[PDB]
Amino acid sequence: MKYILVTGGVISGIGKGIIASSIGTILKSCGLRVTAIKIDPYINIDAGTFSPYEHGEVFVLNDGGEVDLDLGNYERFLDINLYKDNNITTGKIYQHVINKERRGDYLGKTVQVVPHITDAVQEWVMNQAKVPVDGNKEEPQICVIELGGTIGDIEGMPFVEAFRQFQFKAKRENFCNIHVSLVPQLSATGEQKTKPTQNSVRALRGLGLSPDLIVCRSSTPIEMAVKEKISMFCHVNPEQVICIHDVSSTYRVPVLLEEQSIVKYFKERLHLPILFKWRNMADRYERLQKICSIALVDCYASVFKALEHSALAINHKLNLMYIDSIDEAWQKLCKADGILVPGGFLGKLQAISWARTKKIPFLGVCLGMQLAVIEFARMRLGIRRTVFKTENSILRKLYGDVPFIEERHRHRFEVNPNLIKQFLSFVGQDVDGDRMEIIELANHPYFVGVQFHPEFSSRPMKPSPPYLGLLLAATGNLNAYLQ
Amino acid sequence: MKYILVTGGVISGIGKGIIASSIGTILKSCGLRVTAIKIDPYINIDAGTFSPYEHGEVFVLNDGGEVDLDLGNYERFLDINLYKDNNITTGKIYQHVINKERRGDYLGKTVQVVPHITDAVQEWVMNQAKVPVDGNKEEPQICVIELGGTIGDIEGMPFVEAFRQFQFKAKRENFCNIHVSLVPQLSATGEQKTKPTQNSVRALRGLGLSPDLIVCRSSTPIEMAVKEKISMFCHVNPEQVICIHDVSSTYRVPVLLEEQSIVKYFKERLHLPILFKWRNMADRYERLQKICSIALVDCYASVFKALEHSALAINHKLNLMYIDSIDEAWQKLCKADGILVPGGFLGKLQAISWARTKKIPFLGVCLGMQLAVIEFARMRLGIRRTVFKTENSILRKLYGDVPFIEERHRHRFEVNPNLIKQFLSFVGQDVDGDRMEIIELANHPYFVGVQFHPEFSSRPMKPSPPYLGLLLAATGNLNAYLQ
Amino acid sequence: MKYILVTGGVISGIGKGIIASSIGTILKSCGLRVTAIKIDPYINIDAGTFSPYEHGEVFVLNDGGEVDLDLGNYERFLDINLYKDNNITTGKIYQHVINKERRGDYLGKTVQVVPHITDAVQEWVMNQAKVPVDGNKEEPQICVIELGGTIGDIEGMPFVEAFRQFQFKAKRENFCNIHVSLVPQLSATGEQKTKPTQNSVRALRGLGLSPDLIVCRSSTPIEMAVKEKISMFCHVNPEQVICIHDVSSTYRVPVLLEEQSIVKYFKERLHLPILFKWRNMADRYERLQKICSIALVDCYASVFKALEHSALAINHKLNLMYIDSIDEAWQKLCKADGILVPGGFLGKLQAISWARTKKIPFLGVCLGMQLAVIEFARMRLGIRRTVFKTENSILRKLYGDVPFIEERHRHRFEVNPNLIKQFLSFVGQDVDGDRMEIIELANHPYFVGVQFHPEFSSRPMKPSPPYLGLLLAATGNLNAYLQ
Amino acid sequence: MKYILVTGGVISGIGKGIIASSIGTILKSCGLRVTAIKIDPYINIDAGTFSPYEHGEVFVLNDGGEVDLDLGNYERFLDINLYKDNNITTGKIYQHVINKERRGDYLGKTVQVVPHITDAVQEWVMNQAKVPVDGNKEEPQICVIELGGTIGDIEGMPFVEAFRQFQFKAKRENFCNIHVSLVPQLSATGEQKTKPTQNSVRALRGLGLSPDLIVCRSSTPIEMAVKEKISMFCHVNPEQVICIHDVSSTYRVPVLLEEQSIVKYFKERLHLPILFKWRNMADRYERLQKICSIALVDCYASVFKALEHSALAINHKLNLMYIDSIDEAWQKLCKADGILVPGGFLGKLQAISWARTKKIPFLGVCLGMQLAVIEFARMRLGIRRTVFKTENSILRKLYGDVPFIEERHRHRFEVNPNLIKQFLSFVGQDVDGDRMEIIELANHPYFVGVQFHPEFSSRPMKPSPPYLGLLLAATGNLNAYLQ
Ligand SMILES: CCOc1cncc(-c2ccc(C(=O)NC3(c4csc(NS(=O)(=O)C5CC5)n4)CC3)nc2)n1
Ligand SMILES: CCOc1cncc(-c2ccc(C(=O)NC3(c4csc(NS(=O)(=O)C5CC5)n4)CC3)nc2)n1
Ligand SMILES: NC(=O)CC[C@H](N)C(=O)O
Ligand SMILES: NC(=O)CC[C@H](N)C(=O)O
Ligand SMILES: NC(=O)CC[C@H](N)C(=O)O
Ligand SMILES: NC(=O)CC[C@H](N)C(=O)O
Ligand SMILES: [Mg+2]
Ligand SMILES: [Mg+2]
Ligand SMILES: [Mg+2]
Ligand SMILES: [Mg+2]
Repeated sequence: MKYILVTGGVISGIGKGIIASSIGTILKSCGLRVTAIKIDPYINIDAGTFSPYEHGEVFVLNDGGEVDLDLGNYERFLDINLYKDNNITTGKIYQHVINKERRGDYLGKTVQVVPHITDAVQEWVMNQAKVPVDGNKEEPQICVIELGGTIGDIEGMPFVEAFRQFQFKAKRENFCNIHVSLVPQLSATGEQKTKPTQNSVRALRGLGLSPDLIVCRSSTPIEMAVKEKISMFCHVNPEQVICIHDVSSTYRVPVLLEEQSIVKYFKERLHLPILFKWRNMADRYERLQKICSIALVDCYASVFKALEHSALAINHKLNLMYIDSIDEAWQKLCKADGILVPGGFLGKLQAISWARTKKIPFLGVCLGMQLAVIEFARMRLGIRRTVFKTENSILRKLYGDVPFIEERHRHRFEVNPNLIKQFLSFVGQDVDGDRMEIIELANHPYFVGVQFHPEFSSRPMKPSPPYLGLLLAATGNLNAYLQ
Repeated sequence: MKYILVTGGVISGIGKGIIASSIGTILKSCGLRVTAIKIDPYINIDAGTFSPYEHGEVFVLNDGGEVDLDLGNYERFLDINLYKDNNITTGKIYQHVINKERRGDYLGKTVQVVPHITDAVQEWVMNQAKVPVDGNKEEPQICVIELGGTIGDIEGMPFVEAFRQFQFKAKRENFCNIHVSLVPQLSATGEQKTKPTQNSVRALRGLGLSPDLIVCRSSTPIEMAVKEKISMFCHVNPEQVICIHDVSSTYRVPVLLEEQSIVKYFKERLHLPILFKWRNMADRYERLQKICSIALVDCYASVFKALEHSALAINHKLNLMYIDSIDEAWQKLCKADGILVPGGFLGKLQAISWARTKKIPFLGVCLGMQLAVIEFARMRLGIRRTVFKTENSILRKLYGDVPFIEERHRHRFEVNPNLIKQFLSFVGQDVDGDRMEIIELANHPYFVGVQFHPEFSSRPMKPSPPYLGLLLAATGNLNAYLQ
Repeated sequence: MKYILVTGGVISGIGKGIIASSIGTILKSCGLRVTAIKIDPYINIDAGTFSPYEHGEVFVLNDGGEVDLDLGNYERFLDINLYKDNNITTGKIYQHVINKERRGDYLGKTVQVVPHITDAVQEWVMNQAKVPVDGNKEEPQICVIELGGTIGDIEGMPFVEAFRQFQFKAKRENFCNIHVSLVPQLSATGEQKTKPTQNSVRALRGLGLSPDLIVCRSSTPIEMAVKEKISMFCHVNPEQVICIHDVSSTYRVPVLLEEQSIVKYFKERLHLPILFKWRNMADRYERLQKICSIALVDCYASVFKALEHSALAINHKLNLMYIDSIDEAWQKLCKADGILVPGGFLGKLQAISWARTKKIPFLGVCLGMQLAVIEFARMRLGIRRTVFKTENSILRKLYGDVPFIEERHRHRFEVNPNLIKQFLSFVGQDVDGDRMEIIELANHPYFVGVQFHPEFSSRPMKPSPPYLGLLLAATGNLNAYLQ
Repeated sequence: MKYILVTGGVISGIGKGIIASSIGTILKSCGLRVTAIKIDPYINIDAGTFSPYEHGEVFVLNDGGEVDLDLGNYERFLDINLYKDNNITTGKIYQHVINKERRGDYLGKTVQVVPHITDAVQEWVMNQAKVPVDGNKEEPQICVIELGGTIGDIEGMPFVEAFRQFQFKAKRENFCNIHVSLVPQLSATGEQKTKPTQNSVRALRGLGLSPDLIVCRSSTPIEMAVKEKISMFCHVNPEQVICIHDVSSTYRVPVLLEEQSIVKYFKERLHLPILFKWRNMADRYERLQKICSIALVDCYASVFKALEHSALAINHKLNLMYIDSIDEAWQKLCKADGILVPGGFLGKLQAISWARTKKIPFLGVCLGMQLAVIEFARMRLGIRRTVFKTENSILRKLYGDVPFIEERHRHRFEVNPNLIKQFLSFVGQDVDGDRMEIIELANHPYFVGVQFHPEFSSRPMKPSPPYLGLLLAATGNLNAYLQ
């Protein structure tokens, strides 16, 4: 397989996942099947224990893997459905090697980082790259590997040592390395400074990799004097120093990479047999004039992404108003064209009662369904089939008249079957008939609650129907859309 | 507690365990209760899976812990009985942190090397230092920590980062660091070279520790010009550059440290409220003239140590003749004053039949008992009580007429109770009466087989009685000793 | 002496010279005599060969030393007059050691970086610290050492190794180290990132120094979560993590350091026997409402500084309009309340003829005098005495009626004595009577040309009289000031 | 040109100069013209100020360059005559860059290590490689560059950064790097340890070079297990891990490199168009049985080398007896078959009077001529012509009847012309006729004194005639040789 490593310098928040997902959809537009793997140097096995404040939201995969949001970036850009072992962590690898040792698999030899941990990294990366992650059983051609962290962090040292070796245990034709680095710009002078990138490239080069591309992220476009310094002190040609500045949307980030000629570079380097939508969506986004104000009652990234897909599909700008549910909160809730009550693991019941009584559009997700059932009366993890109990339901029209949907669940509580006879219609259930998994309130333009998280299914080309329904309702257009 | 870290430079085989055990028995001679901990940066949990070729023999603790031989050095020097958690490994610590993560104990925070692994190291080192490892319930005063590896190995980086912090999270009065480094000597010139030590001290200093002592190990004593270079370039006073050269025995290594004044240094530095035997045993060893040639039919370190304790106790030099049992082997076996058949997990039966028929003294250990029972006819891990079935047995006289002994076992097979009635006397058994655990053959000066490993119980001050019995028999003196 | 090292991390432009000059005037306000030294790791001996585009302007000292502008920051803040050896460069030190070697002074020993270059650094820093740099012959108490560059640059490695040693070859009471580091703030999130500071502190700690203060420079004030990360990962208490954000003026930067409590820290640490103006000037600067627009026809730093001193002294804001003299340039020159033609080594004659014919206030400096003499008709380095040829001159009134002034020259051409009889009055000359060094044109509110650079004499408390005269004339107030 | 860099690891004394000179004479035997350059990271310009105790003897070049002894190794192996700029030092390069700065040659730009010092290294290495250093005006094909020091020393960092760049600013076909590293062997076990080499290769790889060959120097030949560890952890094939053990003579070191196949490696790598004497001389040296005991009254390396060339040419082993001239010294001087009084800058007169009165063979060099003239009565640097005053002189027969010789001088005193008329024959003089430069005493088998140092002219294939004459006289064979 062809491998593209993406390493970070200076600071992690520079958008490496957006770079990695961008070069993935570029190569996908060039007809190549692209896998992705994320390395997270954290010792946590899965993100199921994380707070959404730490590493952003917990993204859920079809197999029930709970991971950080950058796997959702890979899904949303590439239109792939990842498996849990496309997340590599230090915890997963050290536990593997430890469990191999206790089986005797290392044949009485001393286990140590080089070779055994570095070989575990290589074995994992070789094998999960070969796994069909598009719906085609046809084995992938490229695997993009985001090495999370910044090079120089001690946690990341096993992985760069593995990738150093993986150059030599492959071929140059089959392995390239992107370094994404910050070029800070001083407020006093406008002077863009190269010294972080120079020092970070020196560290990466000290660890036996080298930049095949340097990707400057910067506030303003980098001047030629700054690119000359980088190409000199980082020992890479001008064509190999790429600038991504602040732009309107993530839709524009692939387009900058075309304009900086990465496909010529990867064609030459990786010996490859080689957008429209990305320009169209970027150009749309810059030309949005109508506003939809949704009350949301990186902690809710896929939620926001799904709304913005939906918003762009109806040529509205989203004015997303985040509201802490313990609560100007009610002022925001007055100019709410829709209420979105997302998931979590009580004060949300304010907004649900408001939405119900004032007939303001409502989407409840997970907890929002449970609370809506409770309000009206006053782990199941990964992909499951939810069957519709009628065809007279708004979500069934939105999903295209299909008798069931398959969506990603993450919940440990459910509605009691014995109490549903006290009743708001329960419109979707599990195949067992026990759990109700979708509610719709009929005396309302759009008040639906779903047990599942349809966010994780959202992609720009196909907005999440429960989130689309909300934005259609919030602009009156639902009555048109179903007609 | 007071802590003494011992770090290695250049190469691991320089005797750091002998330095650490030496400064331990020095401080014990000064009346201080000394704990020891060994850090092994290997990812192996326990040494139970190791080949005796890799890391030397597998030493067995009373609690059933299977560890590398350097814990046996701590036991043999200090006369302490260690617990399995006095061995720290990367595997034990990473598995701890991983299992804490899966319990939720890190409260939805991202686990990473600093802090979480470094804190696990500190927590472990604080708590196992406080554990009474002498028979006194009186909590220890000093803990010697051998950091295995060489500083600069990637495996060791979590530990030095932990110890960097442990300086600051303690007091200077409570933490010192020994650096043991090679001073290589060129064959062409006799020139002793300081550059390895300078470079290794620079690495240690780059990792936020510093030498409080530099211990040069060297072939010849270091000249003053060499010590001046080290004290300049390593930024430490002349009194803090100690030389241990090649000497006769490990018995002399504490004595060099007295003569290089470490007790004055530790009194001043560690604010401490402060040998004979070590000189006596060293002086004896240099004056040994009689030879005992034992056929042994670092893989057998505690075995060799136990023989040399026994040999010194009868003022003989041991000419230990190692013989691969698949086999000049029979030439060695002809000048064998005793056969020692140690443990392992078939060709040994040559030497046992030889020993039986020619009346040459025999000690069989573990496998050697099983094979001796088999020859005459032609896991249970850690401390167990073995009871004697008579008082007319040579081992019972050797052990001082006691009705039982408590010795360290490591075996998964045993003699069949149903077949013992076919019978060589079975002299010791388990308390259950099922397993026979000691045999003696009566028509022989000394042919005993034991299931246990009495090596691990050997200390210079009290030689292992089965090994002593062998050397007494091999010199005729057994008939005198029992009389 | 007490020493304060100031090291940089991430990027050089963060204002380390302003930090170093700030802590200097703080300690001066506490009654201490403060020396300053700047280390520039460049191999250039002097700045006399530099372009003003590279390292900013060439600042000129009284002794004829041509240095970078940060020595001018030390003069302007502290009111000291530095000597050329208060600039240390790699070139000056390597040439010293080389010339010592060629004299035989190293006694046939091999010269190498440690010790000989590192000792040369220490010898220089010890001795130039002791030099009275205030007008008091009373030896200094503190020496602030700005280590230019960023720690991690190869050029700077001799100096940090010297300062590592200088800790130990002094006392902790006599040596502290400030680390100034960038905390970058992401545009997408507002998230302030600590990873550069953590990595730069790790480098500094790897080189055997440590931060006694960490000074974050940042766009916004740092949040407490960001300071907690820094105090944890950089192993320094919260009180030792100082935040300097973007503020109105350099006048406010000492005031932030008071408010972050550096005097308590230095009192405790350095065992010291311990502003108004800085607050007053900061508060004035923020309250400026009147504008003076001067046409200037970091390349002209002391010029801009001298104007802003003058502007603040008449409570006007300076709208400094820089104009490339080869040239909207004439649009700027129309709204010029004064023309300033600075020095350099032809198109400037446009602005001088304009200024002369339209009676718009003019200051010509060096080249501007020479060009003004030429227009009307159509090295001498460091402090020299210029004598006035009358008392009926505007500059003599401005300088306080004194018959001569002593100002800093830097010119290789001068007016021909034989041609002055063709004449615009020549008002000041050298003591030799040969060179005319000041001109005034009488038929004009203010058209003066001076050979010297009176910028380098400017300090906030005493604005440069030729620059003050310009701003008084540009606001009509000159007629009042002389009256 | 093709370039071969030779870097050191662990310790400098491992024989890198002998490796570099060996691969030079290998490639010379393959018909290639080989230049050599030595980098000495010392700041000393020339070795003229060195003590012979520090860096060994001061070797003198034809151009009057005074250098360390490793340039003499290049001359003695390759039969080249080096120029002073074939020695590169930090002092020579920093002074070059400094002097360029003061000429304005860097065009007002800031001088710093990268690029300017690194470019100076490259410029020097490119240009002195092209200089004909054989007597052929035909430009060289290979330049061997010994990088002195050990990689990891701060002094050497400019040079490895230069060579990192010089890979890329050349081609792989034109640049290879040898790493010479110590494999220490423990006395206790015979275990050969790879960890120094692994750590030193990691440092070299961190500095952006990599071993193309790893040359282990070792006491015993390295076992295959040790070479497997090195080829794994240093990431180089088995064929690229070469072992040079302790051997009889330097003559055998090329032969080991043939037997380890370096010519196949350099043919493949460097794309080259490709001994006897070295085997013959090695085999002779091992078979020497007759002894010649010379009293010498690395400080005298070329002297010892010249004696051993001479000794091998008459199939005697040299028993060189070094005697401190202030002085068992006279016991050595009794069994002296010849006295050698070398140069230096008084007690030597004991041995000269002894040699004269007892008719024991004498060679006086420089000071030894001056002292011999003084005893009988009781800078001029580099190549000069010395003319013979007769053909009835022993040195003229030894040098092959030639009327003059050209030999390397290094003296500041000479014999007074006015006093020679008081006279021992003065046999050779300068062309000016002023200085007497050779004496011979007639009433003696061999008592000659020379002003020059004929050591520096010695090569195995052509022994230095004054040193040959001594050893012939000391074995009676002079009377045969002249006949
Ligand atoms: C190297 C990165 O450099 C830069 C430079 N400048 C700006 C940004 C930037 C970063 C994040 C965002 C963002 O999150 N925007 C939103 C959105 C809608 S759709 C989607 N992404 S998506 O569904 O995964 C699929 C389409 C790809 N994002 C509205 C929420 N917008 C801009 N990134
Ligand atoms: C750690 C630095 O952090 C920050 C944070 N925020 C802002 C700044 C900042 C940097 C430079 C400037 C500046 O140059 N301002 C001017 C001026 C007038 S007088 C003088 N300096 S001076 O004469 O040497 C003597 C008084 C000290 N400067 C107008 C030209 N103003 C603000 N620096
Ligand atoms: N995913 C969620 O929103 C969780 C909802 C609720 N706490 C449950 O466990 O069902
Ligand atoms: N410790 C040993 O010598 C092992 C003996 C034998 N293999 C057993 O398991 O009993
Ligand atoms: N300092 C300057 O402005 C230089 C002016 C002019 N070039 C001279 O040398 O006199
Ligand atoms: N080269 C030497 O032996 C020096 C001899 C003597 N000191 C001189 O200067 O002539
Ligand atoms: Mg973070
Ligand atoms: Mg080993
Ligand atoms: Mg710069
Ligand atoms: Mg040396």
